[PDB]
Amino acid sequence: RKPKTGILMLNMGGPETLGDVHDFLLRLFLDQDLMTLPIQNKLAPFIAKRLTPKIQEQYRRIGGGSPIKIWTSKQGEGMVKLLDELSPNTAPHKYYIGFRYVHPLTEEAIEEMERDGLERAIAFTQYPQYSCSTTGSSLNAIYRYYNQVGRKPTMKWSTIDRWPTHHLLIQCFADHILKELDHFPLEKRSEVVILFSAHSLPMSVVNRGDPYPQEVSATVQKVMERLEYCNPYRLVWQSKVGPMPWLGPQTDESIKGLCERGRKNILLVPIAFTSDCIETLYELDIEYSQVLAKECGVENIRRAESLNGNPLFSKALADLVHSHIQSNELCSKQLTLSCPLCVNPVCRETKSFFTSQQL
Amino acid sequence: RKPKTGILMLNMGGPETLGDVHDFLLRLFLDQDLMTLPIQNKLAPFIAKRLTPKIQEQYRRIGGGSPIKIWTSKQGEGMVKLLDELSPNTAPHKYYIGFRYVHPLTEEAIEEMERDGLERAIAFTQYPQYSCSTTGSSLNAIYRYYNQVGRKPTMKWSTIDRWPTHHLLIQCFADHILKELDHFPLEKRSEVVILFSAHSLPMSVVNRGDPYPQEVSATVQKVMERLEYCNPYRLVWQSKVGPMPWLGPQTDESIKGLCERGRKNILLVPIAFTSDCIETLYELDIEYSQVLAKECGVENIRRAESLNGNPLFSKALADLVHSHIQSNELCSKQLTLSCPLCVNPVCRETKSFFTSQQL
Ligand SMILES: C[C@H](CCC(=O)O)[C@H]1CC[C@H]2[C@@H]3[C@H](O)C[C@@H]4C[C@H](O)CC[C@]4(C)[C@H]3C[C@H](O)[C@]12C
Ligand SMILES: C[C@H](CCC(=O)O)[C@H]1CC[C@H]2[C@@H]3[C@H](O)C[C@@H]4C[C@H](O)CC[C@]4(C)[C@H]3C[C@H](O)[C@]12C
Ligand SMILES: C[C@H](CCC(=O)O)[C@H]1CC[C@H]2[C@@H]3[C@H](O)C[C@@H]4C[C@H](O)CC[C@]4(C)[C@H]3C[C@H](O)[C@]12C
Ligand SMILES: C[C@H](CCC(=O)O)[C@H]1CC[C@H]2[C@@H]3[C@H](O)C[C@@H]4C[C@H](O)CC[C@]4(C)[C@H]3C[C@H](O)[C@]12C
Ligand SMILES: C[C@H](CCC(=O)O)[C@H]1CC[C@H]2[C@@H]3[C@H](O)C[C@@H]4C[C@H](O)CC[C@]4(C)[C@H]3C[C@H](O)[C@]12C
Ligand SMILES: C[C@H](CCC(=O)O)[C@H]1CC[C@H]2[C@@H]3[C@H](O)C[C@@H]4C[C@H](O)CC[C@]4(C)[C@H]3C[C@H](O)[C@]12C
Ligand code: FES
Ligand code: FES
Repeated sequence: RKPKTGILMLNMGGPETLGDVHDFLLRLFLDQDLMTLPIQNKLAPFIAKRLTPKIQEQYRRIGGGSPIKIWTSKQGEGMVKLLDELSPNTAPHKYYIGFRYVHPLTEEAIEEMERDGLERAIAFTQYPQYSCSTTGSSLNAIYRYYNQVGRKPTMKWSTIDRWPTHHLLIQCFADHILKELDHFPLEKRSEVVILFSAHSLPMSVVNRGDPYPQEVSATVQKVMERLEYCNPYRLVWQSKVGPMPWLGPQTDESIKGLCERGRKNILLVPIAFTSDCIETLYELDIEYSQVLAKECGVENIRRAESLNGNPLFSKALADLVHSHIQSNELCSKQLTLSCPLCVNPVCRETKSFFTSQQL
Repeated sequence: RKPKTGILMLNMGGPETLGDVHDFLLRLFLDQDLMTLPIQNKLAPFIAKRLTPKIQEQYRRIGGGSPIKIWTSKQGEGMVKLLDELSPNTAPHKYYIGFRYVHPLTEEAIEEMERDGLERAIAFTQYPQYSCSTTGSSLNAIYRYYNQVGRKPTMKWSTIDRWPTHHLLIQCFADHILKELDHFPLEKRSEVVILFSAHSLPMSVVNRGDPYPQEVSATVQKVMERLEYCNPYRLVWQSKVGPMPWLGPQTDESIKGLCERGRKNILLVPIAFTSDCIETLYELDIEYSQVLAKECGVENIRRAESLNGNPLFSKALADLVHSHIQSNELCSKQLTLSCPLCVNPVCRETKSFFTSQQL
């Protein structure tokens, strides 16, 4: 009955209520792995306070908070139930949520796992495609926790640091895309253009060698092959903020561009998220699909449902862990190679932390 | 006996001798599809002249000329030999080379195809990954040829505008990668880091929605899957020129970056080319693998052999054409969707030229 194998589900997380917004932003602006700011300890809390109002408003517009925890929990539960049957030898299994900027924090999760006296610990990022700013930071967090708690782990660690083309993940996306195409007016099904939308990155991060763009592109190709290229598409990027150069084309500008050129039936696909979040419920659904779409005279714009509670996604999670345990993988081969132009000394240390694990 | 089906092999081409360098550049700077310059008719010849000496020197350093035509010819021959046996209904088959900036020019080829009284004409781009500046411009040249010659085609046209993941193309790359790995000292085989190198694009082109990046990424993923992720990798871009922002990371900077970070065994892979060219024999082999490599302290840097005369590549070409004929494809579904921010009015017209083709 005592938990044996723990599955740490890593994700950035999102504020559950409006009151959680400020601290969310604060923890984020204090993360060196994500950004280096002048007098950061002073500006971090300041920027957080000045952005809180506007960000609280965005969450109010979607109902008052982020559903990430809810969806993550349901996905974890399904995953566990399947693992206890798939791998009796490693059962019982228990999932732990390790959010990067909100409770339960990555550090609180690890602390709970250590107290539960697990034998095996698996860092399972929830970002199918790897980015040093997301999965990397989350993995860095695990290494720093021990390096700071002044004591070696009491569990055997390993990590599933990426999984951009897992067949069940691809199937989930393909299934959701198809059912959504069925929602368009019959007369426009074939005319529908698919815009796969992933989170954009500043060009400064892309240019240092971030793995993200290339992996996201792989997921896209995999999904389209499964769809037998029934509709034309383009991979675009959303969430750019600030005046600096980011990887484009931008999702909003692409939507507007398509309309001005006669392609008024668009299908958006949140290809790099596993559940609804502010990026889908507000940015894509309200900001672009309601406001922008109107001004551009779109005829039909829809978004494929987020993976959320699809039972197939949980199976995907279970299959990944199961196959990870069976192969004795400590981490992907990809993690053993840091960005050619990486300037963060912790990246190499985090890699070694995992590649060096006993077992 | 007389040719029935003609396969137009499209490629930019390269100057065969140092003397061909000037006109090569001249034709290129005069292509509106590739770039728009102020007083272009006056500047094109001027720029061509000022770059000629440096570019001629580059070709001198690799032996005095570009091997693109020789390799294209051999590949076309193998393709035809196979098609005459694979698709008897469409035989005899004949291949025609349509270089965009050197003889035989795309226009000269079409002219010859007409004169041969072919029944079927297939525009077969030799760029597996689609870019509006390469395949797009080449397809644009075909539409413009008829629109300016004031006459409708006398052959039924169609196009294989892309093939980033054809399984035989993938095996060819995977095969050349493996045998190149066998050339590294055994002790360092597993330490080898793979740098897939593709031609970079200016961000202005990337941001308007160019299909290139995403498709190149697909080829990389497929190849790595076939290699079962034996070595870690990163997709980088070469050939940036000028001071404007281009899509990185840059191949030269990545090589240098890897070295100063302790990864001194590098394998370069020209993932977006089908034969050797100045980009491989000079840029990668001399500029990077000899000069840059020396100054950086590399232990071992090699480059997977270009597809060139590999019989499997010819097979790939033949099967692509075969399947294309069997399915009645006029063009890919992707060609029916122009870039969201396309500003070239001819792109839409070229697309219609193919989608509206009789039969
Ligand atoms: C200089 C630094 C960016 C450094 C870099 O990576 O080049 C930027 C990032 C966020 C900026 C701050 C945020 O925009 C918040 C404030 C905005 C005000 O207009 C100036 C002060 C202000 C406090 C800015 C100071 C400075 O320009 C910051 C700190
Ligand atoms: C740009 C960066 C990712 C960089 C990278 O991948 O290298 C992402 C990670 C988390 C993001 C931030 C978080 O989502 C929190 C804020 C969300 C707001 O909608 C925009 C500002 C906001 C402050 C975001 C700015 C930017 O998009 C961040 C900082
Ligand atoms: C827009 C916001 C400041 C808002 C404000 O002044 O109220 C600032 C604060 C910190 C900034 C980020 C950090 O400077 C880190 C990154 C710096 C890059 O040059 C752009 C992306 C980058 C991710 C920035 C995006 C954006 O401009 C941020 C998120
Ligand atoms: C202005 C234009 C780029 C416009 C654009 O992309 O927005 C650039 C493209 C190529 C440039 C030219 C080429 O670099 C060749 C010449 C270089 C000299 O240093 C200036 C004149 C010169 C003749 C340049 C004039 C101008 O800056 C040009 C014509
Ligand atoms: C940048 C452009 C592709 C743009 C795009 O994909 O949109 C490519 C296509 C052909 C290229 C040019 C041709 O290769 C001819 C020249 C080759 C030299 O090594 C650099 C200058 C040179 C003049 C190249 C400049 C640039 O890289 C070009 C113009
Ligand atoms: C470098 C070369 C001029 C060389 C010279 O004057 O000696 C110039 C001439 C035309 C330029 C190109 C054209 O301006 C078209 C493109 C403009 C984009 O802003 C950069 C890429 C882009 C493809 C340019 C690359 C490069 O700067 C070129 C090729
Ligand atoms: S920034 Fe990518 S490994 Fe360090
Ligand atoms: S520039 Fe891409 S279709 Fe016109």
